[PDB]
Amino acid sequence: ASITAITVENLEYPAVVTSPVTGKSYFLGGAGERGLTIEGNFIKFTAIGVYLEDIAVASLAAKWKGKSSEELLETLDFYRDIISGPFEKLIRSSKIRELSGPEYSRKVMENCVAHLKSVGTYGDAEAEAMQKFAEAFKPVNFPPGASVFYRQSPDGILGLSFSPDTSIPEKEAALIENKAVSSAVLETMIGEHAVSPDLKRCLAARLPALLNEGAFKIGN
Repeated sequence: ASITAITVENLEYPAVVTSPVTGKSYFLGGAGERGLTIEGNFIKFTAIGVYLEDIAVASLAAKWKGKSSEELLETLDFYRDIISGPFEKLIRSSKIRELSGPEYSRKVMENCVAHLKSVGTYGDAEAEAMQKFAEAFKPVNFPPGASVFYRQSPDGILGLSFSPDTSIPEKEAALIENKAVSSAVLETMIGEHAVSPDLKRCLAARLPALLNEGAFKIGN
């Protein structure tokens, strides 16, 4: 029934959004902050948020209704269903400190290639996809408040969009047509080998109450 908005360093993630690209509607699964530990201070650089298409609740209901937040958090199978579920996911990275495209994209692409190799799915096609991934970021710069949108289609496509603020762009900058790569980004965020668990905790905390309703519709 009730999802709440999350604000990370004055960057707000509304509880619900609708894509001008797909016309689909998503609910906020979780949000957190990323950065680097440099010297004796942790410096925030980006805010990160994960949205799940509204139909995801009905999809996850069968296996995960009734389970507590504590149990979901310790269950890899649950996050695999989220990562690879038959619904669209939308990931928004908003900058707290200014970063060029190559600057921000470096660590993400490294984590992706690291995982793709890890699971034996990094051939020529996947390499080209990550090259195309890189190219899309190169002509971009992200002042504070600027955002990147990863649209993970369940049909094996990753759409990349860039925005000067937190609004969803009307058009996408690039389409990376590769199944393995399409889910790679989200895997590095909530997958088994994801370092920061803040988003997993957000998902574990927020989904059970929703799954109890068996379904989610925008504005009901």
